[PDB]
Amino acid sequence: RDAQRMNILAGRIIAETVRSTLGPKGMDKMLVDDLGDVVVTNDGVTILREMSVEHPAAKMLIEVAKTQEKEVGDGTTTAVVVAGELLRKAEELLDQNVHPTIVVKGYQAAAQKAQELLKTIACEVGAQDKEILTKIAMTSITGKGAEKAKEKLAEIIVEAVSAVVDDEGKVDKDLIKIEKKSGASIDDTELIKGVLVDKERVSAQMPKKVTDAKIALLNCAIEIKETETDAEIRITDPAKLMEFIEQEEKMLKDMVAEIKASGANVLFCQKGIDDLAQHYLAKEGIVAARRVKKSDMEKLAKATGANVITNIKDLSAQDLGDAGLVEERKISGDSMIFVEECKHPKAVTMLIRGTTEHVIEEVARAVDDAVGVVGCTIEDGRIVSGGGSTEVELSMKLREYAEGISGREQLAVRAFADALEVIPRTLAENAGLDAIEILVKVRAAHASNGNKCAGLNVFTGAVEDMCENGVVEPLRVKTQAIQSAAESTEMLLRIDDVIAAEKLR
Repeated sequence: RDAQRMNILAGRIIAETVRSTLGPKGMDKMLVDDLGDVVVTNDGVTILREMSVEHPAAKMLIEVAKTQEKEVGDGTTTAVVVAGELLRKAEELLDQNVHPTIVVKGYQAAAQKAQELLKTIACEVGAQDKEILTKIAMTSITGKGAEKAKEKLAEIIVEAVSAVVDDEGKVDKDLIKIEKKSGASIDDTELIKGVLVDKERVSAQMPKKVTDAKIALLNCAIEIKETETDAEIRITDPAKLMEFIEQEEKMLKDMVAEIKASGANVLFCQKGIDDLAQHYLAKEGIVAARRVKKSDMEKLAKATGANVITNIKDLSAQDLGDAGLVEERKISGDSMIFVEECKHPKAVTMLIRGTTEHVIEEVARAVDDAVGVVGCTIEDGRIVSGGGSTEVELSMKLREYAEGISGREQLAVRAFADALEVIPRTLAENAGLDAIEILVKVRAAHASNGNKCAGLNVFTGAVEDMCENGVVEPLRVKTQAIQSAAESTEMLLRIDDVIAAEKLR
């Protein structure tokens, strides 16, 4: 057989698994492999990476899906769930002797037509009105499941992205670091100007507070030095045992002398430190940490101005860093080092605590997406009321435009319009209310001169004003998802040649 239907049907099976996960209180499945590791997550990207595929034509949809994950993060499920509807409606078109080429031309024309529509519906907002940045945050956090400490978590994120606003009006997501650590509860979240180092000093005799501390970036294991060649040192006489081991320690004082004379105050070693070396740095009063992974040496260098140094026998003052305060307090038992710079805080760090390891993990995945969804708005300054209301408005005006196009092309244009009403349908069944009935009332609000912010509320269950409640999203999550759906639908309608090759490289 031609096996042409097996391609369009292969993608629908993958959409049903994710269609049920779309929504605030949407359930999830668990397709664990033959290993035994059980795990559940309310995210469409976590299942695709683990879900297996049997046919080779079920991979292009996963590759394109990962593109939006590294740009906005949220909104990938809305593109794969809607694409499956175009394939289902396409089956009805093939019955009427319609070639796929005529269907592809309708999506490309309808997709581009929806671009200019979203630009006119989007309103303008300010670049500093904090009141506008508060509603956009909770709109995405409440959907993930965090009805405990949301009124305060949104204020810790909006204040962090607003402080890292460069002169060109841009925001970066790498400068914001996250650290997970179980503690008292989630309310312990607090904003910090500097960066934290989850380590404890090896001596409580260090200065409690120091102003204008010069960072000394170290990149050498503070241990006994040995020749690279195969040649050990045999000790025998009771007198020769205090030379080969003592002379090596004298080099540390000579090394610290050059570092101390340059105005140094602290130090951070990438590797561990010898047990005997911890006694001299304590009795003499020298601040220094042990084991600093590469992930930390980078942020601590560019932030404080320090540069990477390979040779320690020439650490001049120009190579040292710069900071404002270096305090190390104890909380919840363990302690942490602080490295702030009030002169020019070019980076920030937000610590998160929790009671169980599962809580700190879920909340850690939302802080990285919340800073991205709001970053695009600060740079663009345009938002559109979401809540399943943007697609409802397109299903009313696009129908009138179909009358202009004549011939056998208007069939494909209308097929794309009636396929967008599936998003609010899933939200209806998730709340336990009928869909075909409520869809008759939602259209009454958008009759003609009615408001353009009417949407369904899963909480109350009645049509209300989505603008006053706090349901709003940017304009890039919609145009990108709709554009990605049309760009991926052609991969199933244009393909046809499927020869069983061998060793194609």
